[PDB]
Amino acid sequence: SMKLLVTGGMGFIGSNFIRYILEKHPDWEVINIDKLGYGSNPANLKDLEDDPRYTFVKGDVADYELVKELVRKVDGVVHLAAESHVDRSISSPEIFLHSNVIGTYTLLESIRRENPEVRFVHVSTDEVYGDILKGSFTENDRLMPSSPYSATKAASDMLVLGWTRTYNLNASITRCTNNYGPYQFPEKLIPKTIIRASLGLKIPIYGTVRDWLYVEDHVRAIELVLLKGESREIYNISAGEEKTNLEVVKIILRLMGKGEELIELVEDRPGHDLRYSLDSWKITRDLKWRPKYTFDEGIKKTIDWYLKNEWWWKPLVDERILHPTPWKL
Amino acid sequence: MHSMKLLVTGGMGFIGSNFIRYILEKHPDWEVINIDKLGYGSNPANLKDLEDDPRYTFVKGDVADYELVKELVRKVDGVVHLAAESHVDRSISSPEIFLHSNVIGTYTLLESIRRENPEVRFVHVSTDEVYGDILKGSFTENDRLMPSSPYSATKAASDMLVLGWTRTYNLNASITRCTNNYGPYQFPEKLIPKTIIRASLGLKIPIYGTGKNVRDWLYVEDHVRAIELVLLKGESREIYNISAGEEKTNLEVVKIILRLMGKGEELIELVEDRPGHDLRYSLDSWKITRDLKWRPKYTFDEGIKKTIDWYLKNEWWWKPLVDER
Ligand SMILES: NC(=O)c1ccc[n+]([C@@H]2O[C@H](COP(=O)([O-])OP(=O)(O)OC[C@H]3O[C@@H](n4cnc5c(N)ncnc54)[C@H](O)[C@@H]3O)[C@@H](O)[C@H]2O)c1
Ligand SMILES: NC(=O)c1ccc[n+]([C@@H]2O[C@H](COP(=O)([O-])OP(=O)(O)OC[C@H]3O[C@@H](n4cnc5c(N)ncnc54)[C@H](O)[C@@H]3O)[C@@H](O)[C@H]2O)c1
Repeated sequence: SMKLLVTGGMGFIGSNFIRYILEKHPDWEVINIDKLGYGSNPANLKDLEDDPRYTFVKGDVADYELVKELVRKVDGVVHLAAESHVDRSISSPEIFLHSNVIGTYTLLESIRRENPEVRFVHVSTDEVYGDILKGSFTENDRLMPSSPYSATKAASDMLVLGWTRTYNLNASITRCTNNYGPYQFPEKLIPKTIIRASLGLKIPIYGTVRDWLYVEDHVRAIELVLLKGESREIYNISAGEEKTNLEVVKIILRLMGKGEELIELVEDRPGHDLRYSLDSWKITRDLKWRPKYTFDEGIKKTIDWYLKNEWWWKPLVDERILHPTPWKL
Repeated sequence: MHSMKLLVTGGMGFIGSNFIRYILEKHPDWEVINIDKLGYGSNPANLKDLEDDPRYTFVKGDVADYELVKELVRKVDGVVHLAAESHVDRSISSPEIFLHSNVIGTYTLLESIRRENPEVRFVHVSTDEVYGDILKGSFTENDRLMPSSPYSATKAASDMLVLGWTRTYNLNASITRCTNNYGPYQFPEKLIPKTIIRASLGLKIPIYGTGKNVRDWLYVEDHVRAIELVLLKGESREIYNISAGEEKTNLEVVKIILRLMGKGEELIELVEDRPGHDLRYSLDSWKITRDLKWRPKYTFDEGIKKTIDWYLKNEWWWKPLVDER
């Protein structure tokens, strides 16, 4: 038995985490605090809404008065809440400083002021390290954020490290690569590709890597870090499946029992030239974490989910996404 | 780069004041605008002697005050960011002021730069405390951070914002991380000034815990020289560690001072206190030495003698700063 406070639970990874957690732990309870902003989708958890072990609290993690009350009553806290739209972070960084930095600060304060013994897991990104042409970053390498989004995520990581040592908290930090799977919004590469291909639409590919991690595997890692991770430690999480968009697309089509005629290579486009790579040996060695699904198995499960849940993504797709020739406008 | 106008934040502080005096003294056609909120660590007397110089102007305000700082940032050619809440113990007691000044303050200044003067030369001044403890060896700019207090955590958070903003808005900015400064104008509460003052009064010397804490000691003037070098020749998006290579335990520092002052090591009495303080801090400053040719102009031996002398000759300064404690 363990009561968990999951922030940003109405989002992509948060929802997957909550469903997984309640399914694997009959006696656990979850309180989901989500502000219902960018990326949130109540539909993600509508079938669990009334499960007695689940409670939804609409609010901002930056709301100390509200957050302290929730932190006071749980055994663990899994922090997924954040603003993560890069281009949006470049236009209006304020949004990111508030949710990513102030929000994490507020959670840390509520934890050390109300319940310093609570188990805290801070979820972060592989983007904090910046790009790398060859090799992979370990948790002992410096950070080099290239956007307000990653800079604010990086800033939040630093506060967690500091508060943990200052107030002797029981907190760990996780950093993962690109997630894919159920409940990911339609314009993301993999979902967009599956949707468009099922509709016989051309899949653009600008000018012929990134590590791809099946969301459930990320979820399993977080669970492991929650129950066995050591305080004051950062844990990189990666599947070691670095592929280019063309590679991803070719595999999706194959697994959809199709041909590659849908691939339309157009002229190249800006700022998609960087490689991100995480060395996840630490978590492998210490917590024995290993991916449970291969890229093929994860994509196959992702294909099946999107084809059977048109009810979910359909309301979310616009016109850019279903457009015959989107690479033109 | 001649005729350069500078906005110095936190200029009413220990390092800030030393920096301002040095720069105005060294560059006859430069100008300085000092913005300081007059909070902890502030002392107007530090610059009372040049406060009327035509090239100097003081502005009372917080760097977190966007409307006020934006106007100053727009008209200068360089920004040296020193302002910050830098007291470790106060940060543990009440971290809020540290989040505000260190994180919010830096964020606001960064916004002023990107929006009103993206071409200004910015130097963000930070600390060796961001890397945390290290038993053996030294940290390079390529090593992870591991702040152990709210003070160093918020300073570390500020460093990260600077890196991200610089790459996002193509700014001309660098970060500096130095070790323990010592020298003229440091408050009596600090180790070296306190030891000198106590010793000059035949009073016993309070060392903390066991005084085995290891720190690199950098003469404030060598630190400002390093800052000047980074300002004028440092590369954007680069971090520069600054260390003297004078690592000593607190006990060692005290014994040195006593010897040079003519007192006995019997005045030494360890008092116990050690919450959020760390055993050893050590920075590898090879980068700045190799690229910018920076090296300490004074050894610790020469620096501590200049310091001892300054305090004995300037009681007028620390007199009203000494409390009952
Ligand atoms: N999606 C990925 O591939 C990926 C990769 C690496 C790291 N991450 C990290 O994992 C975490 C979860 O991201 P996600 O992909 O599920 O994104 P998401 O955008 O789908 O959802 C974020 C959720 O958090 C909520 N939220 C945002 N700010 C909040 C605030 N201040 N208070 C309360 N709720 C708030 C939103 O309303 C939303 O439900 C983030 O911290 C992100 O940085 C995601
Ligand atoms: N003293 C050291 O040994 C040392 C070592 C490494 C790094 N540093 C760094 O050097 C810088 C200067 O520190 P210092 O030692 O002179 O400390 P200090 O405490 O003596 O002075 C700090 C100054 O900044 C001002 N200030 C604080 N917050 C402000 C805000 N929001 N707006 C405007 N002014 C503000 C104060 O009023 C004060 O005059 C800091 O960034 C610190 O982190 C100092």
